[PDB]
Amino acid sequence: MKPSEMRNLQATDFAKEIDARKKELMELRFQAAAGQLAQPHRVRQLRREVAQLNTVKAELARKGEQ
RNA sequence: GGUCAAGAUAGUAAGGGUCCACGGUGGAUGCCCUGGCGCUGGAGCCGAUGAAGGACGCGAUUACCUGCGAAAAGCCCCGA
Ligand SMILES: [Mg+2]
Ligand SMILES: [Mg+2]
Ligand SMILES: [Mg+2]
Repeated sequence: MKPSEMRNLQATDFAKEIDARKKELMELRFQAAAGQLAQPHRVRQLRREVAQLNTVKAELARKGEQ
């Protein structure tokens, strides 16, 4: 999900979570410019997930520092 | 009526002229507003927490614009 699946997980996972999200994003690219990339959405969605992840580790790391 | 004689005037337009009909060119005029212009009133500073203003980037296809900043036409929270 968007709220309930990120803040339950710890950041040492986030680093390599980011990492794998990237990796798939990259292979996706290679596909795209190789053709055909029949599911363009998946790209932007992975973007969305990434932005989520970082927003999360950020707000969190700074709210645990209270 | 044919010949000859004397004398007179017609029509053709290569082209042009005036008018008429019919288009072409051009974009005046009328209408319209998606843009202005002034007056009244309101509001009036930004920035070392990086300003105004940019450069390069972010798109399934992206040259211009717009939005954005490698979390990149967007990301989290609340409210309509
Ligand atoms: Mg002639
Ligand atoms: Mg631009
Ligand atoms: Mg909302």
